[PDB]
Amino acid sequence: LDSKPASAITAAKNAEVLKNLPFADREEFEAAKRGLIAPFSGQIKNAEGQVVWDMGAYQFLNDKDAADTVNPSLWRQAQLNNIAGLFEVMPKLYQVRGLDPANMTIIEGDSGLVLIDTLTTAETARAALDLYFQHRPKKPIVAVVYSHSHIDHFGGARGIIDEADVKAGKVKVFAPSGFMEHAVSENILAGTAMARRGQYQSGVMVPRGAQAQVDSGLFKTTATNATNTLVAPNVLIEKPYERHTVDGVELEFQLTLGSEAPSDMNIYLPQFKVLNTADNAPPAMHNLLTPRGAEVRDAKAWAGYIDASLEKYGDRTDVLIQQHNWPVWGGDKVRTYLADQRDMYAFLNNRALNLMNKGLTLHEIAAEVSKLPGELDRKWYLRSYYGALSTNLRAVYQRYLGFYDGNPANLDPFPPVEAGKRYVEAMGGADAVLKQMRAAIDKGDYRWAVQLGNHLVFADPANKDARALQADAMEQLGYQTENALWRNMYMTGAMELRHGVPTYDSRGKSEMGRALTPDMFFDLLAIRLDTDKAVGHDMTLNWVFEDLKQDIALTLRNGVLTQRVGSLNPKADVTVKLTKPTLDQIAARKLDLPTAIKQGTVKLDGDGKKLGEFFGLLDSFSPKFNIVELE
Amino acid sequence: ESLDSKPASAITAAKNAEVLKNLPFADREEFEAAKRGLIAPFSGQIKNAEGQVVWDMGAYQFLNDKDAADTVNPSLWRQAQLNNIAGLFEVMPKLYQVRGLDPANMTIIEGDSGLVLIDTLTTAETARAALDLYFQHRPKKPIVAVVYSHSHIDHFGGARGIIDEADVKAGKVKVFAPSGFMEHAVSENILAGTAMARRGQYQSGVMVPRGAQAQVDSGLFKTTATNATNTLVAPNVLIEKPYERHTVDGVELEFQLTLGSEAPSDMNIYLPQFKVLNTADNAPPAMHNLLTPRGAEVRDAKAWAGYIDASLEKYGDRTDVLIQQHNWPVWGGDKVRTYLADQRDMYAFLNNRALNLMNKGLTLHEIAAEVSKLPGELDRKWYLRSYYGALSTNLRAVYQRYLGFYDGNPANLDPFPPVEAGKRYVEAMGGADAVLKQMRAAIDKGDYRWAVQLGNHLVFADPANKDARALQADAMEQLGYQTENALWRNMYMTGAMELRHGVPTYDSRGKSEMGRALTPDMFFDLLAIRLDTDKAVGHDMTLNWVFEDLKQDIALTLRNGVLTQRVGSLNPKADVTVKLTKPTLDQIAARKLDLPTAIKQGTVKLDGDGKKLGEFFGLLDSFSPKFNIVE
Ligand SMILES: [Zn+2]
Ligand SMILES: [Zn+2]
Ligand SMILES: [Zn+2]
Ligand SMILES: [Zn+2]
Repeated sequence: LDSKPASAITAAKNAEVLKNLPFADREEFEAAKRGLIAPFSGQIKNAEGQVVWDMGAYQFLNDKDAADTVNPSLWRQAQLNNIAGLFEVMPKLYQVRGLDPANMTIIEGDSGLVLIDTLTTAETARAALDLYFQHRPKKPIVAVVYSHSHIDHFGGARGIIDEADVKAGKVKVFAPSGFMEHAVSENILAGTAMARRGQYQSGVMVPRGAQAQVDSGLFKTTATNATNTLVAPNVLIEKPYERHTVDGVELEFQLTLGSEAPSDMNIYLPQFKVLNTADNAPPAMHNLLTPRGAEVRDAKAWAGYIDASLEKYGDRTDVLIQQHNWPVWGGDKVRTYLADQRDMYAFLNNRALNLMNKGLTLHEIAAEVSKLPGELDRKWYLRSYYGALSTNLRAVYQRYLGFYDGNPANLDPFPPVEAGKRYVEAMGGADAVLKQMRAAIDKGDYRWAVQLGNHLVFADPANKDARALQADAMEQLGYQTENALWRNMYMTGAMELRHGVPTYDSRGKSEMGRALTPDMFFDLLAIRLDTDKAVGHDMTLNWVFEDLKQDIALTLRNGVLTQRVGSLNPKADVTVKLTKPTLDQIAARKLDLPTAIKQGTVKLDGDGKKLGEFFGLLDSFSPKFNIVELE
Repeated sequence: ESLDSKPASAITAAKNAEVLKNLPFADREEFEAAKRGLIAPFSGQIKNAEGQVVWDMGAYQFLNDKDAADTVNPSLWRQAQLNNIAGLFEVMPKLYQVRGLDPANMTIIEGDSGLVLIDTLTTAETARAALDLYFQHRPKKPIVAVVYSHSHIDHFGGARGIIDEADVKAGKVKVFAPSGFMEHAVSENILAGTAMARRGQYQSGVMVPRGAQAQVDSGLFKTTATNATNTLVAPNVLIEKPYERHTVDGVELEFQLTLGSEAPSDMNIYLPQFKVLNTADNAPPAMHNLLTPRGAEVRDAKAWAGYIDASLEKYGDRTDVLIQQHNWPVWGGDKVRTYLADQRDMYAFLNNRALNLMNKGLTLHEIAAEVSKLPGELDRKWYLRSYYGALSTNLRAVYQRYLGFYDGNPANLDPFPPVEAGKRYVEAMGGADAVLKQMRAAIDKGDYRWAVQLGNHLVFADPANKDARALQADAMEQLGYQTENALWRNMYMTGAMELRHGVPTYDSRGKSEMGRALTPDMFFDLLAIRLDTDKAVGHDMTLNWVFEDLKQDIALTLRNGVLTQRVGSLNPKADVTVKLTKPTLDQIAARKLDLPTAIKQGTVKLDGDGKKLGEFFGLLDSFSPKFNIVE
């Protein structure tokens, strides 16, 4: 069950990467170290004193070369991602990088500060701003820009600003069209599955070191034991291009909806001749299908938004900045970078669509492609460190055709545990599959080894020999892969196969749900509702929010909850009069239902018994289910 | 080893007879609702200009006033029988419907002077035949207005067979359509086309004969129209508001936009004068697809349920008979209200139950195995059965839509392609003969599902094994005899045929002039897909295109074997400039007119390096929609 070292094959495969890849090009090291005002190599702690962010854990990477247990290209990116701290881009324009998965852009301006993004957590947002104030003059925050609907960009808002100031208009908070709908839907409805699957993407439960967690492509790792916030925006960007001025700072926003995020945009600074591309063009291939789980992205639209940014800003930009990683300097280097980025995404879309039309299936296309075309294979900033070329090609297939390959044999597949049992039987039995698994590792075919091991582990997760072997093979795949996310996944996989899921959650301190409208909260309840127990409990529940002047009519039929915003059922079984702050207290589980009834904060008309009944049919989700085993 | 269509096995016949009990059959409400209003039946053929059969109802005679064969699921046979009720039908005086003369229905509203039509069927020949049958029983009048319910070919396809675009452009004929119709009618139906068209052959069962041992029904219709012409006549008046009231020829029409549900450009049509509601394809008497088997982008079940519910609230109390553009009407306010609420609940369940199980850690296939039935009273409704859409497929689809093809388990991070996996598995299972003995055991046992999984591995490892092919075809055929789903029956059957024989020679979209309506940008996106990256590498160039008749300039760029474009732009340093018109571009696209022939003619004038155009066109691949699916 111990962490096995590099096999003969693995070590040879990694040494091969040393040649046939740049390494002699240090342009990225130059671009990352440039502008460094104050480094960061320490820890960021929570209120309870627990570690949130630790850079000191990645010391093994500093000014050294790759171990046999880590792909050299991954090591290169790992080393770059270690360049943390406060950085000047231009006078009045700074950036805090490496104090969180994302970056915070700090624009000076007339009276206060204009911020682009608020990091992932309140503790990191606060620490980034603390490091900035230690070297720059202390001023308030007049404006905030949410580049897009991702938690690493809005998550730390409440740690540095107040909702009260936003609602009053004292602080101007900009966001692209459809932000609220997306910030809450992609991150909470599908939330608990996303948050647990995201643990494989992060490698958070995996220790740091050359035999374990080393990097996450666009950052080191995810923030631990911290608080995630959601402060509703003030001003929404609805036009394809919108110019705005705040505190003597000119901002041109370019809507990039549906590319890296559903609600997304770029921010050009005409006064500074700098372009900020959010996460639309980072120095690694991005995902078209994120491993934590999400809606597929449109590579065609992504390439078109990069190109539209090249045409509109390319001739007007001296330095390109991002919300992940280092800036690219000089108009010519920015123009090459943009065109390469554009080309990479159009290739993913166009080549896949080409091969689909030739009759190739998702996996067939992943095997056929293997490399980016022409000069795209020699660029460090186009490598498969975050997104994967195989995954992305499969994703374009999913997006245009779907999971189903067209072959009727794959029309109704068997679930993991069921397929695993019949395959193990077909393969000769548990011992036979184990001998075959051992042969595959000896050969160095760890890819085939993991396919056998998955069938056995699901057929019987008790087979401790099958588990240890599949973990050993996965570990070797982790030692081999250039992809940081693939490394974090295989590693999280190998650990849990050997041991299991412990006792932890970072989204536990996260009060994301407080920002939610009744309709958003009821959509959560329609998802939380347990169809099996809810069957035969049909009812209608009117809800009236006096503070909101909003009426909502719920209906529970056939164990399915549906709602009508702005309506009231005339023959409703129960009527629930309350306020949003009281609903929030019951949602946060601070205030109890009968406690609220007695208090007077929840007044009921009709069959009052039906509310408690309804709440008794609501499941609770734990984000610690089995992934490599059997829930 | 035999290649003939095997009859029902002992197990299959027993499994089908079991469906007789545990499913209604004693409820004939649908037979009453289909036979009601029958003015004139239709049981004959509709022919093309060349005299070839387009639509044949006489082929489904084996279904009429008889009970199910052992070789067809009794529920599927029930729907098959209903879909045989073809002809002209009165709904109310001045309100008729032509059903069964095409995959879709045509609603004929009388009115003051002429006729107001809702939809124009799939083909010009069917549109003409429907209108012919109507005029044989009703007074001969012009067509004053046409309504396109949504952007699907079975709804606009036959417009040019009964109306003239000259009359539309003049405003003599009012043609209504929901917001974004043109963009969608042309984009979703002409893009990733060749893969879609070939995969659609499995969905259709067009190459499969008719009969109790082969093709019987297509859920929402009998089959697709053959050897016919598909048309596109641009709409006059666009519905842009969520609800729009319009009056034409003394006919009141209230339109409700249902954008993004069953179709991207979609709507319902209420008839305030008649107290009738027309739901297009938004709520048919079968489960619809969230992911169509021919391949497409996933649909939003949440939005779909919301539009059904909005139609229930707005029209439910004002509607006596609900009509549709596929299948029979539902009569009586109470039966319509129950139908709508069941439909709404079915879609919300798909979305909500899947999201529930995803958050509990269940994977796409695990959720398909756990669900099995719709909740409460939804399992006892004939109109909610899996005849078109499938409950398993749709649950898997909701997983794909919110999370994607990848289950989170790293063992499935990089799966082996079909032929590669098949070889390794067959080897692991003992070899070709061993897998064949195991396959034979699975059929004898009646586990045809497991049999097809083994057979797929063998057929892909060696498609020469004629015994493996015949066996997998035999097991698929039994799955087809067993399935309630009409599309699954068409697929397994197409599968069994090609495994035994192979792919023939045919095309119905050959008489269809749909691709003529393509804008230059749409045509260039096709070229970016047709471009062969491998040969195009090292042929970097820029090509300006100018369309005098369109007053539109488009700037192409070929870099690293990737083609990108900018609509409304012109590259100042372009290698070549191509001045032409859309009708001339169309001629070169249709391959009727040649490139140097056009240059000499004067129809294509060139500036700069004229050599680069011919060079560019030489790098373009050609796709054939007759690739192997099961091989
Ligand atoms: Zn992002
Ligand atoms: Zn980010
Ligand atoms: Zn349709
Ligand atoms: Zn239709």
